Amino acid sequence: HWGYGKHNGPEHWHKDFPIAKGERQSPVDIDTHTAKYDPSLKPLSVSYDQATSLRILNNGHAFNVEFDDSQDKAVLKGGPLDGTYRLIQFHFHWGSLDGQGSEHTVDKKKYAAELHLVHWNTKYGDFGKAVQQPDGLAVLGIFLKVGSAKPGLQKVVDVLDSIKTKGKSADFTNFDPRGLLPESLDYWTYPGSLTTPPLLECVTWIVLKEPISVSSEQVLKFRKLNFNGEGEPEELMVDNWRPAQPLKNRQIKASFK
Ligand SMILES: NS(=O)(=O)/N=C1\NCc2ccccc2N1
Ligand SMILES: [Zn+2]
Repeated sequence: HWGYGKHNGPEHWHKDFPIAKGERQSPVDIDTHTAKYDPSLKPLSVSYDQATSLRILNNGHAFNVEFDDSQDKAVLKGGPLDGTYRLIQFHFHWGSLDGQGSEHTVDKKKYAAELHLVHWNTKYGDFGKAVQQPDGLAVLGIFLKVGSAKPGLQKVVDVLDSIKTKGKSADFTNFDPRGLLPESLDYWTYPGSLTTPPLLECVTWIVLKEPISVSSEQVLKFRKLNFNGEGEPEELMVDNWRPAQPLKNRQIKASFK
């Protein structure tokens, strides 16, 4: 089954998921000089004050923090988006070393990690129907660099010891995702895909320009997670990122001049 190793990683995914070679795959390199400021982009609106987190799960590929999405609690609106997109989960991608780990790159620069806040378009009723639509999803991507600790991340770091292996979960109520955001909401946007199988081309990507800083100790704890299940040989959960894919017939737009 798919993963990030030499025998099941990104270069192999196309055999089971032919869309891997499609026309709007993600991630991409963001060439900052070619991206064009779009004065038509409406203001972006991140409304996370009523977010209701539920649980944290090691799914064998990353860890997901899951939210109650049965009502408009935590939503993303504005920017390139029409209507309202509900937060369903967030997760990260990260490296074995601080010099890699992000999926998107900025003028070919790799960050140490990348946070994905995944949202679905409420016009389609449920996530499963949304991922059959070209405008079904919006993912807010945030780069992580190593420097000072991010206080709003520490509650995540401290629960990781309880979900070390694939299939383990833990209660994760009362987590506030506002604590994961940088100061600025300046962003780049483009149409793309999920970056893990099934690689569905449903996503409006919104990638923030400003990274958050996390401490070396915080990212080191990500790297102590395991891809394997309990009782199986230990394989550290590191380098769970897909590299940049061809931009093809797309333009990246900037919200800022
Ligand atoms: N890295 S990503 O683009 O968020 N990929 C994702 N997100 C959420 C999801 C849900 C179900 C199946 C696959 C995926 N893949
Ligand atoms: Zn992701």
